[PDB]
Formats: sequence, structure tokens, C-alpha cells
Amino acid sequence: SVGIVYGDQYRQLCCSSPKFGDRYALVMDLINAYKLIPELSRVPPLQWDSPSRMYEAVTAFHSTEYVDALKKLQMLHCEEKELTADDELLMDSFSLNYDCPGFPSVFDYSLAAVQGSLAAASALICRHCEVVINWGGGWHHAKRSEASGFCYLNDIVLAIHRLVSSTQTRVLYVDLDLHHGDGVEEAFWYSPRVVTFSVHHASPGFFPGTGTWNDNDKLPIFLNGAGRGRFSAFNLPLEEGINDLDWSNAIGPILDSLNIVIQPSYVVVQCGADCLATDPHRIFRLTNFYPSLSGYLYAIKKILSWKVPTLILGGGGYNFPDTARLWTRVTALTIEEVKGKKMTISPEIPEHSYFSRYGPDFELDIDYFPHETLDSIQKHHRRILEQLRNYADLNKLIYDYDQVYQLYNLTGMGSLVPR
Amino acid sequence: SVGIVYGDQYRQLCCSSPKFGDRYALVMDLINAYKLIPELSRVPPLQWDSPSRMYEAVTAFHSTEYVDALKKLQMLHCEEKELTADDELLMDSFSLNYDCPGFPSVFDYSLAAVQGSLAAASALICRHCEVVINWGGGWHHAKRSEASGFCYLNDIVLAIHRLVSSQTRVLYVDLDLHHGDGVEEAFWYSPRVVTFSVHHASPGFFPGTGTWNKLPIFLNGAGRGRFSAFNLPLEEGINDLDWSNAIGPILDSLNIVIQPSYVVVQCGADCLATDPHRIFRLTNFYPSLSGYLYAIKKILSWKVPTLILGGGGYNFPDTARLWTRVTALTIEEVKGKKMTISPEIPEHSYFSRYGPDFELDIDYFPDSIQKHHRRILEQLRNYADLNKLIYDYDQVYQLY
Amino acid sequence: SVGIVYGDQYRQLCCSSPKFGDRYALVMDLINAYKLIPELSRVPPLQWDSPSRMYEAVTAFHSTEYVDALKKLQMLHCEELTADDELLMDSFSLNYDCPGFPSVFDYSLAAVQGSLAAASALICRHCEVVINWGGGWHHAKRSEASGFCYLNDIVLAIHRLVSSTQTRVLYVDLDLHHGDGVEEAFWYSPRVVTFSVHHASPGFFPGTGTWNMKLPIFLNGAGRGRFSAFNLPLEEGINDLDWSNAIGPILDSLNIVIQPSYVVVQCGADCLATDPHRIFRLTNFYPSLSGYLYAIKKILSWKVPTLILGGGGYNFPDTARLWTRVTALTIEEVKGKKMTISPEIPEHSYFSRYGPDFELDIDYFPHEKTLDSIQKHHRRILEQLRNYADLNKLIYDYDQVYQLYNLTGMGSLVPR
Amino acid sequence: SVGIVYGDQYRQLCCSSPKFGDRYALVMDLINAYKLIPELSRVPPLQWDSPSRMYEAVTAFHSTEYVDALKKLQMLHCEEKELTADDELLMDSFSLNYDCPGFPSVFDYSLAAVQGSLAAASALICRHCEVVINWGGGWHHAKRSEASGFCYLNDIVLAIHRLVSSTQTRVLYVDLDLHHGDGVEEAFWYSPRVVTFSVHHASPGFFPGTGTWNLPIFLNGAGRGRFSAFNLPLEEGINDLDWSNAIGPILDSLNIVIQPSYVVVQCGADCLATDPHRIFRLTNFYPSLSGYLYAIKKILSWKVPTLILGGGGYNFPDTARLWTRVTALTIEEVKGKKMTISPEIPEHSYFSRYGPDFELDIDYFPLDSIQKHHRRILEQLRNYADLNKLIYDYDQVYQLY
Ligand SMILES: O=C(NO)c1cccc(-c2cn(CSc3ccccc3)nn2)c1
Ligand SMILES: O=C(NO)c1cccc(-c2cn(CSc3ccccc3)nn2)c1
Ligand SMILES: O=C(NO)c1cccc(-c2cn(CSc3ccccc3)nn2)c1
Ligand SMILES: O=C(NO)c1cccc(-c2cn(CSc3ccccc3)nn2)c1
Ligand SMILES: [K+]
Ligand SMILES: [K+]
Ligand SMILES: [K+]
Ligand SMILES: [K+]
Ligand SMILES: [K+]
Ligand SMILES: [K+]
Ligand SMILES: [K+]
Ligand SMILES: [K+]
Ligand SMILES: [Zn+2]
Ligand SMILES: [Zn+2]
Ligand SMILES: [Zn+2]
Ligand SMILES: [Zn+2]
Repeated sequence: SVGIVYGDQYRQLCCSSPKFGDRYALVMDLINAYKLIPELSRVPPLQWDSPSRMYEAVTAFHSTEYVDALKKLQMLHCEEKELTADDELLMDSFSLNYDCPGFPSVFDYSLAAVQGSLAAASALICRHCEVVINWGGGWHHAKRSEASGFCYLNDIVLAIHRLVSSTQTRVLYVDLDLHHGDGVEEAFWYSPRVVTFSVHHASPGFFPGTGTWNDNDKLPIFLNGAGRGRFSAFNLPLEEGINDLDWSNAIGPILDSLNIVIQPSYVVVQCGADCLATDPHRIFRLTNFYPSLSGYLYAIKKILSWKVPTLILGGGGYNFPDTARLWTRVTALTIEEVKGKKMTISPEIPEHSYFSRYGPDFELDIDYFPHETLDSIQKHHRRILEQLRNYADLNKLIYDYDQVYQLYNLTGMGSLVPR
Repeated sequence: SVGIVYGDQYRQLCCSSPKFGDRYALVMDLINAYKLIPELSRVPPLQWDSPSRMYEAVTAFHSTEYVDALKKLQMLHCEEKELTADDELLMDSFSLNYDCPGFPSVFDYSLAAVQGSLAAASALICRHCEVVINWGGGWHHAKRSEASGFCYLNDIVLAIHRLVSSQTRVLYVDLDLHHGDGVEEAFWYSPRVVTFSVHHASPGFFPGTGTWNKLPIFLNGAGRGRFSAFNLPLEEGINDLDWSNAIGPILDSLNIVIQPSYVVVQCGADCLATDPHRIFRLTNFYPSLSGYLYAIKKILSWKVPTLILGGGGYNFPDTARLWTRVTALTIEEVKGKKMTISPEIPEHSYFSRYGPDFELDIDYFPDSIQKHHRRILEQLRNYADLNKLIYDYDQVYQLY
Repeated sequence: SVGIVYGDQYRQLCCSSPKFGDRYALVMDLINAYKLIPELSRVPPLQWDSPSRMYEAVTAFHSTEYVDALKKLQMLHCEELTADDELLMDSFSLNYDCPGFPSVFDYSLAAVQGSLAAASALICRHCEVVINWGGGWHHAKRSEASGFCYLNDIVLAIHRLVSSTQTRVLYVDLDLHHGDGVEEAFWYSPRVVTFSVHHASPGFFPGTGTWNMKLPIFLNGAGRGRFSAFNLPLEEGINDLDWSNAIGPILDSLNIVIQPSYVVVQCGADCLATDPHRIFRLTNFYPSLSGYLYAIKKILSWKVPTLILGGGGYNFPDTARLWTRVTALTIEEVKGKKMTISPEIPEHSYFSRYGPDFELDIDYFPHEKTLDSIQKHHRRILEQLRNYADLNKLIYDYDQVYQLYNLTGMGSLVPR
Repeated sequence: SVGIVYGDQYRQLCCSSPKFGDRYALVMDLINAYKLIPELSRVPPLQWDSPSRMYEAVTAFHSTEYVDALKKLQMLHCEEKELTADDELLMDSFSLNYDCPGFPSVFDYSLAAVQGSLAAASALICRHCEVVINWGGGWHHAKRSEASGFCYLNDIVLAIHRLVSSTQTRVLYVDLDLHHGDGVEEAFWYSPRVVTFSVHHASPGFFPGTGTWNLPIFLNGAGRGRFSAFNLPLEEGINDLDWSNAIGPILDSLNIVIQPSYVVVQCGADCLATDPHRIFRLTNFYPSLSGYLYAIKKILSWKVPTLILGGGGYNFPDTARLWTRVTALTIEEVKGKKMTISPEIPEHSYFSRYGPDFELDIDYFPLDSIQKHHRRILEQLRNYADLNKLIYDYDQVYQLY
């Protein structure tokens, strides 16, 4: 069973923010227009039996004072009067400003993603679904008491906490967004049982600034967790311009090696679409092509081949029609891999009420033409495999050198694997 | 609303240089130890959506080749190998040497101050704050294609450029011991940015400008910027009261005549009597009254949106002592809210650096100007004539 | 007497082309709004007593087959072309930047009418200077339209001047572009000395007026006209002061050696810093002094009868701002009568075109060298002037040219 | 109309290089001697309103650093002194050496061909002309940042780029030169909307080395451009008839399947039997029918707006003889007006260069491999149409062979 989170009120709330507009509606209606919905189990967003129960769920990660302020922010925007000087100071102390402003539905909107991702986690735990998709979740930047990067509540952290607390259990978090998954990495910085791995662009002044090299008389180093969590936070920063094949070859062996050594009970994937070549960021050059294979589809197919219960989340993606094109192909691929059932998608966009948003071509492939020794990252592979070996030793896990070696030897790079 | 620039990454980068060490941490922790943080709105440093957007922002003033060299200098210092002869020549061509050497974070460090001061300007433009403080910025010596005086990127120029491009005039006031040459040069041809620096000048003293230039005279701008660059050089040894009487009437007449839309103040603390320069004898005393606090209170009385920046200051505990009082004064004047600072340094992480006395007061025992006033008043009349500005000449004469 | 060409029908025709729109109207109405018109003598455009007399006048330079085709082009646009018609027009470059429109012949002829009348007013001594802001079309060739120019009013005016009763004419071309049509017309003629200052670079219109690439050389005329065509190409970015210092000594030297009976000045405004070409950085400032006003003031100080023409200029309000100052300066220098121009644009029906500032100075902020000098061009040009004087058996007053250049310590550049 | 690029400055620049001498003047003076100029619309070379505009046009393909170096090379060759060691190294890094040395007009000469072919493309886009000829263009070997084979700037790539960006638009490029058209092929390697087709000699060690087997296989494009680059390499000694039958069905198949909006033809004359290469044996005969005239007549029969360019040709009078007949044929096919050309060269300034016989015909007395290439090319065209979701009659196309 492949699950997908949706509902009537859920759709309205996910489409109520000023930044993401109707993106969620385009995504779900394109999935529906390609007749995928009858193949999927609807997973209803979680609801609670009291305000105290909802508050207890959200403050499993976020501070009480931060949740109080976010609810007040919504109350204030639902009325006419402006904020007092002391209300402004309170909101500024939680970064509820700039890129994370208030709007009349800001609390309900943020809470909805939490409701959907917690429901998704519960459907994996009780083995009702082998995979669950939530295209309304994936907000990786929010911190315990701080909004960041259009993210107000961290549905990912709360979903992972539910998985890891169910009954040895380890979770592997994989972050494919253009940006570093800083909020999820920070929440589990001291926790060996949640291993985080983000691949992303990093460069001076590019948001959020972390996930890359860190005094004046020593070579830079990668921080990678602390305390009991030492060696448990992984990062691969990449330069701008990377294409499908080079991104696939960059993360593929690393993903396979993480699965071999960590042996996770659950995988959580953030699948932000802002690495597409047609995203207005224009930083990476990934596609949604499916023969010349989309880096995204290569990575998802590899993750699903492990047969580990998996949560697939959304995230960034600022070309709304092209984000829908990618996530529709991810959804079809998940059905095929899990159910063994061929899913044939017409190259022409089907009739539906958002059809006119797919112009001028009205085709499923994004409108991009890919075009092309010293840009390699073999020293990153070596650094990351040494970190994985250190993680295994610290946590008294089997490090199967022979299997990791043969994996890397498939591409002639077995010498990078440490013993 | 009074804003202040800080953040966790910002703090680590502002403390990553060899010359300034952990100064920014002492400053912000003393402000926090005196319970001033809850009175202030945190302004997060600006971040960009692509490398191209960052480059476009910095090269609004600096040349692309200089920005390229500064980034390569950081990369080269993150590897063990020595520089090649060709790379040494490249860095020399941009003065990335001597007092502006490379180190492993030199580009991220320099850019951080630009991110802070651009966010500060935007907070003023959108009216979120009436005043914004950035003690990580104020690097007034860097030029279009040249590092100078421990300054690599000119965050002040970029901030002012954002302000004027939002009829808009900016008044720039430079209180540092040293002449603010980079900012003056950037706006040498611009009448809408009036610059005014007070500083020590004497033969061989850095950077050499801001003073008399067959016979000698004062240069003061060019083209349509003629008469728009003001300077007051002072002899060594000046105390709070004489420095205050020197600058006070000039500040008041500049505001009256120019009517600025924004004021930008560089508040470098190397004029303190206890700075190792030991050139001027200013204090942080708040009843003699600190020359710094006199100037800031006067500027804030104008009720013009204002950016307050850092700069020099090489006695790090006494720089923190001064800038903590400047921050409290700004809260008082803008919000109308009394601030009571204990004369004893409160216990906190850096308490031991304030020994052996642990007081907030620094440990100190406290016709040339008339001519400069006549010259500056004449220059201001010439500036107003050239720019068709309305001003009661006998109202501004009586200030002096 | 300072004359200026205008009239009611003339204004309509000069404002009838697709490229230049109402520019001539803005120029003359700004001159009128500053109250300069009562100081000037109106010079009416020349009219003829028959079609044959008009045709004879135009074909003093242009070919009969080119004039015939230009007349037919207007006729056709007053009524599609046949394939033979299209071939005919293409053979004369009556296409691309020089297309047809319903008034193309009358429009082109009008500039000729104005500049011929201007020349006659100088010849009979009615005016000491005449201004024609509807003329100055320096690119047109004897059988070819070029660069928005269909008929060469400058060539026809110079021909009238030089054939009036040892007469030599000095032509000075200040336009951004090389004055190739005028230079070509008089290539074999020693009695018309042409001097153009301009931008030149690879691919920039029209391509001539620079090195011909043995090291490259400047071509400078041929036959009896050898050494009589002068050129100074300049790199982009030059400001008022550097342009003034570039051409000032060369102009003074040309006057000393040539001793012209008439000067003709093309004053195209596309060197302004605010022209959309954005190549040179000249201004109209008058205190840091406009290069144009510096050069006009110098030329008028010679006290030689002078024709001042327009030409390029694609920021129409800023072209009017410059040419209004040129007009006031000409009155001041010739009459000795102070002309005070208010910095605020006066009320008139084109007032709204001068926003958002509504001031007379162009809206530009000048800003800022050792290697960009052109002293070898000065040396080359003075050698050419010496060669011209020797070929034509004219006095070469070395002492005077030397003292001129030694005012800036550059007397060593002058050849013996 | 039929347009042709010329002008006095254009003529001077096109005649300023050491390799091609006054070839362009012979071509245009023979066309004029046969009284063809009144039948043709003159297309003036493009000029720009600033250096920045020129640079923007040229760097639509070429790198800024390469254009900077080519301009510097001209500057350096306009002075007396030798190059410094540092400047020699700079020029070497762009292959501005060997067969692409500097000379006093090298940048203005190279830019002139770009000016002409861009103006030719604009005349087709605005529909002033149905066909435009530029015998000063056709420099197919230059790359983004590399000079090659006497080519410094690629006027063909820049012209094709203007054509494809004008409105969906598809361009068919046909390269008849003795050499493989590698620079144009490479520029559009990833682009399905520009289909390139070169017929050429290829053999071990022969310039430039590409356009042939790479069990070896033909590379044919990449990405969305897979199957969009076509090549036909031919053995030395081939005659008019065998070359015509080799390419004739390929050309018709491409037009039927691609349905191009524009055709661009490179017509380098170094396949002539009398070219000093002496590799192929084509003629300019118009009764044995010139392979060049066969191909041009076929392409013009499609009634698609067409650009005809020059290229190689190192026997200058015989190149003029061929291109004069190409020009007369273009007028005939487009206008439907017969062009009678005397078999004897007319009197004109260059008459003495056509001795000792002074005739218009060049002075020349005139298998399983090709069938294998045809099967391969047909399979590639089927793959191209499938990948690009184009509809075509499989047997109507195969019938052509
Ligand atoms: O995706 C994110 N985090 O994972 C995230 C976090 C912070 C900021 C942004 C964001 C989005 N946009 C608008 S798209 C656009 C981008 C560049 C140019 C023009 C439009 N700008 N910044 C996204
Ligand atoms: O602040 C500045 N510009 O605004 C600036 C610019 C250039 C140089 C310096 C500087 C600082 N120090 C160390 S303090 C010290 C001073 C005197 C004796 C012993 C130590 N030495 N030179 C500061
Ligand atoms: O003045 C001339 N000869 O003396 C002359 C001759 C040929 C062409 C042109 C001309 C004018 N414009 C439009 S202005 C403009 C220029 C650059 C960018 C944007 C607008 N474009 N080309 C002027
Ligand atoms: O045409 C070309 N590319 O399309 C091209 C490209 C590279 C080189 C050459 C070239 C020309 N010549 C001299 S002719 C000759 C040929 C053989 C023997 C004697 C003289 N030699 N090589 C032409
Ligand atoms: K990521
Ligand atoms: K962890
Ligand atoms: K100062
Ligand atoms: K200034
Ligand atoms: K000129
Ligand atoms: K002459
Ligand atoms: K070929
Ligand atoms: K192709
Ligand atoms: Zn993102
Ligand atoms: Zn200082
Ligand atoms: Zn012009
Ligand atoms: Zn060839």
C-alpha cells in the first residue's frame, strides 16, 4: 500500500499562504488528472481530542513560548488593529518577520503540515502503508524557537520523533532540497539514532549558510554532530551547475553505503524541487526526465529498492507547474516500485482545471535543454566514508568493509573506502 | 523600534579575524549582560538566493576582479600549500597584503559585515526600525579595488548606496580616530551623500588624507559633488569637552542645511584615552560627558532614521564599555524609556576581561578650531548655493 | 546679425519623419520659451521658380537616377511595390534605416532648402552666423541613402559657399559618428578641408574615419585633395575636458594654416552622456564646461562667417537643452549681448517633456588616465597639415602653431 | 527577391587576409561581369550602435575571453614589435597560431563575415528576400573559444542562432564543403531544432578528423539533441553523378521529415576537381551535371527561405566560376526568369585571371559503402522522428532510396 496525505480542509489550508499560493493544488490535481489517485491509499491528516493534546504534540519539539507566539500572531492578523510596540518585539524575538511574516491563517497553515506528516508516520508504524507521500509537508528550516526560511513548524522533526520512539530503531533522513536541511540536522545533532544526510548548494552568503566547511592557523573541518551524536550528521555541499548524471553519481554510492552500515528501520526523504533547472533559483540543472534520467527519480528509485518503510515529503520548489511535473513522476515511480504495477504517463498534460498553467507546450517534461576533470568530489566521498566508519565504531555497529568496497568498486573507486 | 544586528553564524564570522579576535563577542555579551537585548529588535543579516545575486550586490561598489581575488585568497588560505609567485603578484595588485593579509575565512568574514549593514539599511527603509545598530560593521577604509587598513569590503558604502537609491539625501558622520577615506572617495562626485569625518591627522599618520593638501588647501569634492565632502582634523591630546565643542556646531548646521533623509554614523572607538593608539583622550563617562555620547544624543535628537556602526577600537573591553553605553543611550532617546546601568560590570562569560576594577567607566583620569569652523561654514554656504538649498544664513552662523 | 532657419511649413516637414519625430519642434520651442527668438534674424528656407531649377540645385551633388528614385519612393508611399520597384529602391539603399514614408522627398528636400538659404545669407553678409537645427545630414552619398540621411544638405551648402566670389571652407564635424558623406564628396578638392572627430571601433557605424589596415595608415584625400581630409577617432567614455583638449589645438591650428573664408560646423548631439548610444560623456553644462560650448566658442572667436548645423541626437529633450545653450552662446559671442538662461525650464507647450527635474542642465553626474592620451594623433595631424600647406603653396607659420601648442607644454609635437 | 551581401568596405575587409587574398573580389566581379547584379537585392552588412552591442552579438556563441584575445591579436599586429612570451602563451591557449595566425586586420576581417551573415538572416526573417547569398561567409570550423582551419569567428552558428530565435522554428543546415563542418555540428550538438548534415571527405590524418566512425559507431548528438547530427563521409575521387546520388535521397528525406522553417547551405568549393586538394572530382558543369548545382536546385525546389554561404575554395578563378553559376541558378529557380550565361568569360578587370582559355566551364575532362551509409542514416532519421514525436510516412521516405 502506497499512501498519500490529502483532504478537503487540508487542501484549503495548504493553499492559504502568501509564499506558496496554490502550489499544493496544482500538484494534487496533476496527480489526479493522470489517474494515479485510485492507486493510492488516502492518509487523513491527524486531528486531536483537545487543545492540550495538540499543544503537547507540537511542543514535543518546539518551545511553549514559541508556539504561544505563533498562535498570537495568527490572532493579531485576523483583526484590523496593528501590532503594539511590545507585540512587535515579541514577534522579532522568534524571527516571526521578514521571510516568515504573519498572515491570517499562519498557525493553522503551519499546523496542517504537522498533522499530515504525523499521520503519515503513524501509517508506516502500524504497517498500513509501505510508503507514504505528503506533498504538503517537508519544512526543514524551522527551529525549536525560531521561524526560518518560510518554515514555522518543523513537521519533519516531529514525524521522525514519532518514528524513532516507536518500538534498536534507527531512522535515516535524506534531504534532497537545494538548501541545507539545517533545522532537522540541529534537532538531532546529539542523537545517534537519527542519521541525517543533506546534499545541497553552499556558497558565501547563500541561505542558510551551514552544511559546509567551518580558526586562523588550521585547515577547515566539517562539524558532524556532538556528544553521543558525533559523526551522525552528514553533508555534501556542491557547486552550482550540476546536472542529473553528476548529482546521481555524487549521492548514489553514499546513500547505498548509509543503508548498509546504518541499517535503518525507517527512511524519511525531503524532496524539495528547487534543484530543477527551471526553478527561478537557477542554481542546479536537474530535470524530471524519464527515459538521461532525472537525478531525483534515480535517487528515489534507489531508496525504494532497499524495501525499508519510507516517508516522502515535499519542500522547496518555486516554479509551481514544474514542481507538479516532477512530483507527479515521483508519485508514479513510487507506485511502480512498491506495487510492481506499470504506470504509463502520457507526455501530453491531461485535461483538468489547471491545464492552462502548463503552457506553452502542455507537456510533462520540463522545458529545458541539457547541455555540456577538475570538478570531481572524490575527496568528499573519502571524507564521508571515513565519517561513516567513525560512526559505526562509536556506536558498536558492524562495518561491512567488503560490501562497501564492492559498491564503490562498481565504478572503479574502491580505493576510497576505509577499512 | 531600535534594531541591532546579530545571529549565531554572524557572531562566529565576526570573531574569525586575526586583528579583531573576539571583540564582537565581548561587545554583544556585555550588552546582553546589562539586560539590553529584550529592549531591542534583532535584525538578521541579509542572505541571497544565488551566487549571482550576492555578486551583483557587492559589485554595486567593488570591481568584479577585486571580488574574485578576495574569494581566491580565502580558497588559497584553506589549503596547506604556499602561494605561487603569480598569485602573490595578483594579491599585491589589490593590496591584499601587509595589514590586509589572507586567512581561512577572509572572504566570509568580510562579506558578513556587508550582510549585516545591508539588512540594517533595509530595516530603516521599510520603517520597521527608527535606528539600527551594527557593531560588526563600519569598515570605512576599503576602496573599489583595494583593501586598506584591515578593511576588505566597504559595508558602509554599500549600505549608503542602498539608502540613497530608495529627494533622498544621506548625511554620513565618521567619529573614528582615522579619516574615513574610502567612504569619502566613493561619494566624491555625489551631492546627495554628504560626508563629514573628524579625525587625527599628522605627517605619516594613517591614512594621510582628510587635511590640507604651491600653497595648501582643502579638497572637498568634485563635479556636481563640489563642497560635499567635509573634514575636521584635530591635534593629538583632545579631551571630551573640546572635541564636543569642536564637532557640535558643525553637526547642527549640517542637519539644518542638508535636511537629510537618513543619517549614517561610524562610531569607531579608537579615540578613547585608553585605546593603545593613545592619541585622543575621549571617555565613555555618563554623569565630563563622553564626546561619543554627546554626539550620538545630538544626532538622535534630530529624529531622522539613523544607522549606527562600529569601526576601530583596539582595547576590546573598553570598546565594549563604550558601545554598551551607546546602545543604552539609543534605547533611551528613541523609546523614551529610562535605562539604569549598574556601575559594576555584571557577572557573565567575559567578566574576567574587565579586571582588575570591573567598573563600567573606563580607567582614566581626565584658534585652530575657530579657523576650521569659519572654513567649514563657508564650505556649507557654497554647498547650499550650488545645490539650490534654502537656509537661514544667520541661523547657522549663530551656531558657532 | 545671427540668423536661424525656421518657418511654418518648414517646421511641419522637419517633424514628419518616423526616426526624428517632433525633435525639431522641441528644439525651436525651447529656444522660443527662453525668449531668444527676438534676438535672431529668421532665415526663410530657399524656394525655387520651377521644378527644373529645384532639380538642378539638388543634382549639383546627387545623381539624376538617385533623385528620380527618391521622388518615386515618396509617390509610391502616397498610394504595394512591384518586385522591379523593390529592386530599384534596394539599388539606392532606400531601405533598412532609410525606408520610405509619405513625405520622404519633401522632408529630405526641406533640409537642403534651409541650409542653402543659410549659405546665401552668409555670402551676402546679411548674417555673420546662421543656425539651421533642421539640417546637418552628413551621411548621404551622391547616389545612396545612409544612416537616416537621404539628401546631403551640408555638401550642397558648402558647394554654394566655396563657389562664391582662393575661397576655402573649413568643415568641422562634432557628431558621435564619422562624417563620411561630406568627406567623400570633397575627397579630391583642396578648397574644402574636412575635419571629423568621432567614435570608431569594429562594427560601429559607418566604419570609416580611422586606420586603414605594413603598419596601418590614415587615408586623407587624393589627387589635388591629398592631405585635405582630417580625422580624429576616439575611444568610448571621453568627458568634456578631455574632448575639449583633444580638438581645441587642432581647430586653432587648422584656422591658422587654412585661413578659411567660411566655417561649417555639424553639431550632432549624440555625444551627450545621456544620449541612448551611451558612448561619449559630454554635457551641456555652462559654469566643468560642455565640450560642445567650448568648441563653438573657440570657432566663433576667429570672426569667420560660420554656419552651425544640427545632426544626430536621440534624446530629444536633452538635444533641445544643448542646442538652446549653443544658440544663446552664439548670440552672446557675436552680438556681445549677455544672454542669461534660467536653470528652470520655462512654461511652454512641451514643458512636460523635461521631467522629472524640469531643469536646463542634463541629468548626469560626471565621475572618474595617463595611458589614454592621443599626443601621437596630434603629431600625425600636424604633419598632415604641414603636407597640405606645402602641396597647396600656403604659408606654414611654424612659430604661431608652436606657441599655440606650447601653451600646454606640447610645442615639441609641432613639425617644422 | 534574391539578396546578396556586398559593399565597398565589406569587399575591402573580405580581401584583407593572407590565406584568401582577393578571392571575394574575383567572385563578385565575375557575377557583375555576367550582368547578374541588377537581378539581385543588395543586403548591407549589419552594423551596431555601440561596442557593447557588437560584443553582445558575437558572444551569443563565442566566449568573452576569446573575443578579447582576437581583438588584442589585431592590436598587436598593428605595431612593429614582436609578441611577448606572455602574449604568445595567451594566443596559444585559443589556437590563434599555425593556420590561424594574426595579421593587421584579423579581427575586422573575421567580424565582417558575421556582419554579413547576420544581415542575411534578418532579411529572411522579415521576408524581404526568399533567398540570400553571402560569398564572404561560411566559416564553419571556429569553436566557442578556439580558432580552427582559417576560421576565427563562426558566422554560420551566429546566423542560425538568429534564425531559430525568431518565432516552433526548425533549421536544416547542409554543409557541402570538402571538410567536415565540425564547429556548426558541435554548437548545436544538444539542440533538436537545428538539424545538421555534412557530406565531406574523411580519412586518417585528414583535417579536421571528425564526421566519421568513432565495433565503431557514429556519434550523432546528445541529450535532447540525440540523432540530430548527420554525417556522410566519402572516399577520395568521387564524381558529380556518384556524389549527387549519394546525397540526393538524404536531402529529400530530411526535408520531408524535418519540415524546416529555414535552410542554411554552406557551399565551399574545395570539392572541385581543379581545387589544389585534388580529393573529389566535382565540376561546375550545367549541361554530367555539377553536384553542387544538383544539390542547390533540389534544396531551392522545397520553397523554404534559404541562406547560401561560401567557405573553402583555393582555386580562386574556379571558385568564382562555380559560385557565379550557383548565383544564376538561384535567380532562375526563385524568380522563374531564365538566366543565359555565355560559355566565354566576359571582359572585365580580372579577365586575365581566367586564362589561357577564358571559358566558364572549369578545365577538366571527367558502392556497397554508400548503400550501407543510406541504411544507417535512414535508421537515424527514424530515431530522430520518434524521439521528437514527429509524424512521417515510413515508406514514402524509404521509397526515396
Ligand atoms: O526553499 C527554501 N528552503 O529550503 C527557501 C528558503 C529561503 C528562501 C527561499 C526563497 C524562495 N524565493 C523565491 S523563488 C526565486 C529565487 C530566486 C530568484 C527569484 C525567485 N526566494 N527565496 C527558499
Ligand atoms: O582603526 C583603523 N582605521 O579606522 C586602523 C587602520 C590602520 C591601522 C590600525 C592599527 C591598529 N593597530 C593596533 S592598536 C595599537 C596602536 C598603537 C600601538 C600599539 C597598538 N595598529 N594599527 C587601525
Ligand atoms: O546619428 C547618426 N549618424 O550621424 C546615426 C547613424 C546611423 C544610426 C543611428 C542610430 C540611431 N539609433 C536610435 S538611438 C539608440 C542608439 C543606441 C541604443 C538605443 C537607441 N540607432 N541607430 C544614428
Ligand atoms: O577549407 C578548409 N576547411 O573547410 C580548410 C581547413 C584547413 C586547411 C585547409 C587548407 C588549405 N590549404 C591550401 S590549398 C592546397 C591543398 C593541397 C595542396 C596544395 C594546396 N591547405 N590546407 C583548408
Ligand atoms: K538538501
Ligand atoms: K544525528
Ligand atoms: K573619523
Ligand atoms: K559627497
Ligand atoms: K563627427
Ligand atoms: K577635401
Ligand atoms: K562538408
Ligand atoms: K543538432
Ligand atoms: Zn529549498
Ligand atoms: Zn580607526
Ligand atoms: Zn550621429
Ligand atoms: Zn574546406
